[PDB]
Amino acid sequence: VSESQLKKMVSKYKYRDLTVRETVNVITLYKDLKPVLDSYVFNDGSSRELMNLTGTIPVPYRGNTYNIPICLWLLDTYPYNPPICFVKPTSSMTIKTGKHVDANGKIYLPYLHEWKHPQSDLLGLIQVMIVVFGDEPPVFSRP
Repeated sequence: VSESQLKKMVSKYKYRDLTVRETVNVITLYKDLKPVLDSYVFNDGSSRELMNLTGTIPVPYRGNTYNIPICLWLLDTYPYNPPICFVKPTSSMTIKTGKHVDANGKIYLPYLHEWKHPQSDLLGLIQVMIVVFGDEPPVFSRP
């Protein structure tokens, strides 16, 4: 959470200061997102220790605010490749599938599709997600 501890976590990232700068900003703006270092399993079959920003973001829907649980995986080429993003329901939630969310909870957005540094960043991504999810919540928890 301190810049210095963040900089150690991302010690094998290609663009470290760029990764850390945006990370510090996301976690200051979104106090319920936290940087964790965890193994990400690719389709190629192999694993990688990568930094994940994980926790919840606040989403207004029909006049109330919901804490929607997400995961934002940063590739070691961050910021030049978009993060890989998931909704993360708890055992007492369901994923609600749609245009922007598949049954594994993976997120699909023009913002991700059009990602280009430096015009695209995590702050702008999160805001897009808030607009999309406030219009169509990707997790359900009640009838």
